[PDB]
Amino acid sequence: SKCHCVILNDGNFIPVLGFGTALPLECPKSKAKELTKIAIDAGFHHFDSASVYNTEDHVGEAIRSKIADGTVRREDIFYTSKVWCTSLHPELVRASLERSLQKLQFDYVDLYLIHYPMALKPGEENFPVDEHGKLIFDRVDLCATWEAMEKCKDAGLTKSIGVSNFNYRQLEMILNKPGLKYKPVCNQVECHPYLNQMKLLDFCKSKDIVLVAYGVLGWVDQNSPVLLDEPVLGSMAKKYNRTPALIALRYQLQRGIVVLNTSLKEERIKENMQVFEFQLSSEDMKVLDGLNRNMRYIPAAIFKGHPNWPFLDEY
Repeated sequence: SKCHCVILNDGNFIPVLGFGTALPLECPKSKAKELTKIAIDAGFHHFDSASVYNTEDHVGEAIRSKIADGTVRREDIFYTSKVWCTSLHPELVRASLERSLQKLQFDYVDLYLIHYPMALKPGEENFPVDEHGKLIFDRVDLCATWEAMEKCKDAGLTKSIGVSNFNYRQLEMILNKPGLKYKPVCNQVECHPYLNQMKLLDFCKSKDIVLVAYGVLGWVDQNSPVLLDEPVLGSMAKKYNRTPALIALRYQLQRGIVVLNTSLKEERIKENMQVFEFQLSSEDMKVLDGLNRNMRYIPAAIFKGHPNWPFLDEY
């Protein structure tokens, strides 16, 4: 339990820097094993996975390996999973979490999220499509998923519950539910200097909810200027002799935001702990606040026509 940590509203602690375990589609899923071992040797305790990545076997094998040989204990690991759009029906939530625990060979996850606020046809295929390649959308009472999330916590299957990719109104719906037992501890969303999420952040904090960031570092499209090509991150990196990456990471930390980051490169994975080594100044923080340009690199476009698509409201 030794940590660079913030407390969540149910009294559990999460490491403020975590390792994402979704892979490039061109990687063998086994790559998440190797990367997890590397991230563990680098000093990472927080691992972020979901049913849908198809990486949870490999990550658990990585972690169990490093428990066996005594690098870490289970209690030193903060592990996150998420229920996928296809299992949001209340009966389907715990069944999917129990499956995940089978794949990991765990007793529990530390955190369990609703991945999106959008249901798809059950069950086995993660992207159920019809004749013309369009997702088959489903209906569910999210308040009922939540109740089901809530029972998973009571059963000891997960230590905390939260959500991901909710807008503030979808968050509201949960918080105003009659008979609510547990608030989401977090809302995990895309967050970076180009999409700094200040209004959602401000709303979460007002409701005792932690913001957890991903997409933290952001042919014509592919090769046009990128988030880390950003001139101000470039100069602040040199001004600090850190990387542009490490500026954007530290930006988030000084804002009380939990950061997830990933990389295929070990040297890259190790550099993340540098985020603990320096500090940005009040003025650099305010300059960095000025980069916000409503740039959403991860809009989930195939879901765009779903009634519950989170990315329409302002925040």
